[PDB]
Amino acid sequence: SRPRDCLDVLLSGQQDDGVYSVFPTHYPAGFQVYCDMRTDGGGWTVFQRREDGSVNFFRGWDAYRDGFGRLTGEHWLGLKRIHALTTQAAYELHVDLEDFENGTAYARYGSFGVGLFSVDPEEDGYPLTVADYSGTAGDSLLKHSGMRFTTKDRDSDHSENNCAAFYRGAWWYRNCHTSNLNGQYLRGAHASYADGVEWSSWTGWQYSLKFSEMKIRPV
Amino acid sequence: SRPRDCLDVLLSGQQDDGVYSVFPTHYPAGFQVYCDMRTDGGGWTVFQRREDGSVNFFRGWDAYRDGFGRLTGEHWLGLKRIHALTTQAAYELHVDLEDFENGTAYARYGSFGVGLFSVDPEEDGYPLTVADYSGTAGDSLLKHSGMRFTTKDRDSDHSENNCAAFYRGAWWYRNCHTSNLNGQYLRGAHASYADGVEWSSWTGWQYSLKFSEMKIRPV
Amino acid sequence: SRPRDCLDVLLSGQQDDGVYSVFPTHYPAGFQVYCDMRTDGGGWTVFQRREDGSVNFFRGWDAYRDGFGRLTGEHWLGLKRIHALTTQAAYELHVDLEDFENGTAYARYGSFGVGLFSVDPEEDGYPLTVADYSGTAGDSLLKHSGMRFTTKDRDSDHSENNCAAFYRGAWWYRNCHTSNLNGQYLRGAHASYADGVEWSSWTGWQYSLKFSEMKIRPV
Amino acid sequence: SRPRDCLDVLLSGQQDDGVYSVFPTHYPAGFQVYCDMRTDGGGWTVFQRREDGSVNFFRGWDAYRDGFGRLTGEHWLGLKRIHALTTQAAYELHVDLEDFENGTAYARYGSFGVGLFSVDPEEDGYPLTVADYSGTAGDSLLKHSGMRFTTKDRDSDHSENNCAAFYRGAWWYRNCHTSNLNGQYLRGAHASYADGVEWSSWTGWQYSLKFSEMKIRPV
Ligand SMILES: *[C@@H]1O[C@H](CO)[C@@H](O)[C@H](O[C@@H]2O[C@@H](C)[C@@H](O)[C@@H](O)[C@@H]2O)[C@H]1NC(C)=O
Ligand SMILES: *[C@@H]1O[C@H](CO)[C@@H](O)[C@H](O[C@@H]2O[C@@H](C)[C@@H](O)[C@@H](O)[C@@H]2O)[C@H]1NC(C)=O
Ligand SMILES: *[C@@H]1O[C@H](CO)[C@@H](O)[C@H](O[C@@H]2O[C@@H](C)[C@@H](O)[C@@H](O)[C@@H]2O)[C@H]1NC(C)=O
Ligand SMILES: *[C@@H]1O[C@H](CO)[C@@H](O)[C@H](O[C@@H]2O[C@@H](C)[C@@H](O)[C@@H](O)[C@@H]2O)[C@H]1NC(C)=O
Ligand SMILES: CC(=O)N[C@@H]1[C@@H](O)[C@H](O)[C@@H](CO)O[C@H]1O
Ligand SMILES: CC(=O)N[C@@H]1[C@@H](O)[C@H](O)[C@@H](CO)O[C@H]1O
Ligand SMILES: CC(=O)N[C@@H]1[C@@H](O)[C@H](O)[C@@H](CO)O[C@H]1O
Ligand SMILES: CC(=O)N[C@@H]1[C@@H](O)[C@H](O)[C@@H](CO)O[C@H]1O
Ligand SMILES: [Ca+2]
Ligand SMILES: [Ca+2]
Ligand SMILES: [Ca+2]
Ligand SMILES: [Ca+2]
Repeated sequence: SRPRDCLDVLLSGQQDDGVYSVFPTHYPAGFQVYCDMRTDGGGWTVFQRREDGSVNFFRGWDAYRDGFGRLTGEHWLGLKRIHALTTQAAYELHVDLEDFENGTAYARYGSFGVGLFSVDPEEDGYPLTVADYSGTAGDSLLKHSGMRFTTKDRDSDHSENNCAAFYRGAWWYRNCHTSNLNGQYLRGAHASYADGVEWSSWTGWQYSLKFSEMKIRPV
Repeated sequence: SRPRDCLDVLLSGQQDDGVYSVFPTHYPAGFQVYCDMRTDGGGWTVFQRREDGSVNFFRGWDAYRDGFGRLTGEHWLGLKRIHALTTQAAYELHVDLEDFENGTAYARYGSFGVGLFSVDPEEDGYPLTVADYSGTAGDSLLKHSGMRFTTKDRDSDHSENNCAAFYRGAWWYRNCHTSNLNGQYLRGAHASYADGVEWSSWTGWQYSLKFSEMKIRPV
Repeated sequence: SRPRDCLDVLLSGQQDDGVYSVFPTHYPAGFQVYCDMRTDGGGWTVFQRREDGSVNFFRGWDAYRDGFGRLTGEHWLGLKRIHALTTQAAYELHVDLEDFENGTAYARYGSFGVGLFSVDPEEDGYPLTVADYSGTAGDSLLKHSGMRFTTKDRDSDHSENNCAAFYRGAWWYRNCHTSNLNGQYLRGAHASYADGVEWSSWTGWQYSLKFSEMKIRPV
Repeated sequence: SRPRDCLDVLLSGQQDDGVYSVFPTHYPAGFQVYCDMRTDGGGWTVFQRREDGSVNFFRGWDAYRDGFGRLTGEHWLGLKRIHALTTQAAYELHVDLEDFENGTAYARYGSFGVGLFSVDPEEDGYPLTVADYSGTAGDSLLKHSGMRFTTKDRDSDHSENNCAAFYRGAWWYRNCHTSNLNGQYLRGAHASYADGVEWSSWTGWQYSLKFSEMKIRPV
């Protein structure tokens, strides 16, 4: 009756993809999420989806903290929810990607968390833990490990300017990125540099992907 | 001991209309509501009542989010509470209406929700889900399906101006309305256009109804 | 283990006056209170105490909502806590009073609540329910029944000016008062009109009492 | 499954130092802490650590209320968390100290709390309860007993100026201190007066200690 994530939902006998209530250890009010019950046996809690450019992702700090969009479409679950999920157990991250020629690729990370040891994860900038790459998309996240989350209105990156402003996104920017999945929905090849839905190791710095899904499952 | 709504209250053996504590899945602190234990077998959770013009309904965003008035009289339960109720199960909506000549009518909607898949229902504007009309008042809500909630100080409608300002209410306005049950208590026929307690399919756009009650029950 | 008030604390076998954790129905985090386990068999939850003038009571809205002072001395528990207590069951109010000549008196009210049916008790001004006087101090509260709570920075009274500013207190003021137990600690007879710790039916409008305690118990 | 502190964690069979979830009586959402399972049998909940000067401690009121830094390194758990822990039972305080010549000392206090009887511990300034010194570092805290917590942006001390501003820290300042463990990480002997990580009874007023840990355990 109180699953902590989509894997508890699956193991309780819910096999269909869709929206479910989950109740993280330190977020006992709980909230709804999209559960992927198909990928590698299922039990994945979605926290990011791009598929059509219907939702504005060029949002400030409060929106990235609290979440935006709809669970059934393009959304960002919110860093306060991603923190509550990833601190309650050891999670892996799965990233699904699709181009406009219906090509697909994925990146799996054996460890993933946000603000794991932060007393105030919001003040500390929800810093990224990520390690142990495998898959077909190539690694575009390991260089972001240890970076705080940066938005157009709150700069915690390693750049003289604001990486989020410059690359029209919100991410764990260093100086600045190898991945930008919260970037502008520019729809494939673009002249502007690295400011779309980029996964540089698969499609480079001038190709805005059609589809992205970021999702977590206990190791 | 922890009913989720007025139907749980009724099925627990409370048969009297009145104020009860309910505890929605994602609002575990709970809150008090007015329960209608008579209509079509009872178990209806009230979220809106007009009966006398004693309460100001021309209120801003925060008041429509948090609720106002009194459970025993004219009130609005608050969109944060209506969201918590309608996302925890599939609800139907019942609307009771009365004119100043003691005529009555009702509208039943087989599905009703507010912000059903919204990650942040407040930021997303508590959008309306409504379908499957039946009853005697005629349908004045189906055209509002998919619209965000608009107040005098927060415009999310499909109009060049603010529908809430123009029609002195707060509603899931398109451009602008077929219903306005949070409109001014103008007391029957009025010269001003559509800015009273209107249900256009029953009494048209220049008749402010005497009584309205909006209430929900699990399908 | 989760008493809802000081009467649950007493009936659980705690017989000593002092500070205890209580957990009201709609405030499940709970909070600490002073329990009077002596008066008329005990089980009284204190929400107001004056005894020495050590604490400033001439405070604004936020302080009267959230509480101030110390449970072991002069304090105001806070209208958000008094609301959570008095809406969860039917309470009686006991008021103990002492003058500077060690005279004592009390007022008992068979029913007492704050914001009982208010959807947003804070927006609605935590209105007073009180009835059924008995005791030795005389009735100085029944005329306040139905009034909202007024502070120096938030006027909801029936006066052309601010009763809280004028009588240097915070109360369910009409125009303006018969009681002012949150008034200035002026220490007995005073020239200034009605701006001390007044209980007019016992000591009139120019006598600031030495001691007051307001406390509640389920009927 | 719901330990209230690190002693419950230890007695449940967790013997390793590290980060654990705890759930104080009036903070049922819970939070993570560093548990010291070694000192005097173990079961100590850490709330302060200095070890390297990597974290800025010269922070304002909100940061001292909410916490900052990382549980695995330098941090301050936050006065709202320290209040929730120390009001739920009778705690003792242990302070470990180390100089830059690898000398160590400790101070044990048989009673310790923050805002113990405060209705609003934040408004009341999270006042210190401390008594019953023993150990090797000497007593540098008893003179602070009864003082409110003071930061650069919120002065509650007994000084004509702001003790936190003057001594570049945050503490239960009187006029001004015998201890300053949230002071500047100045690294040993310094010319500036008393504005480093000072424990005056061990190393005087011009020696910024290398290491400090403040931690609590039920008496
Ligand atoms: C990519 O997959 C989608 C969804 O499964 C397909 O609809 C696309 O097929 C193309 O578009 C459809 C509507 C139809 O015209 C078909 O003949 C096309 O091949 C598919 N391919 C591309 C290039 O988008
Ligand atoms: C509508 O119903 C109400 C409530 O049941 C009635 O009180 C009204 O009756 C009218 O008003 C009462 C006070 C009395 O004068 C009676 O003779 C009237 O018919 C009733 N009718 C209307 C038109 O409001
Ligand atoms: C009122 O009661 C208090 C507390 O029980 C007493 O202390 C007072 O007694 C008076 O003050 C004490 C200190 C002592 O001087 C005694 O002889 C006095 O009678 C008591 N009376 C008054 C008038 O305050
Ligand atoms: C203090 O303790 C630390 C940690 O246990 C030691 O590393 C220090 O030893 C000194 O530094 C190391 C790196 C090595 O050079 C050794 O030979 C030194 O004695 C130790 N001493 C001091 C003075 O910091
Ligand atoms: C999108 C992005 O961060 N791109 C480049 C990075 O590849 C490059 O190595 C660096 C050199 O300074 O400049 C960054 O802006
Ligand atoms: C109250 C309301 O929305 N009324 C009218 C609507 O019936 C009409 O079809 C439309 C034409 O533009 O103009 C709206 O303002
Ligand atoms: C303290 C207080 O409210 N006193 C008086 C009240 O007794 C009096 O009847 C009234 C007449 O207008 O004026 C009020 O101010
Ligand atoms: C750091 C600190 O508080 N030091 C001194 C204190 O030792 C001294 O007794 C006092 C005299 O006024 O002045 C304080 O500032
Ligand atoms: Ca920068
Ligand atoms: Ca508009
Ligand atoms: Ca007034
Ligand atoms: Ca000062």
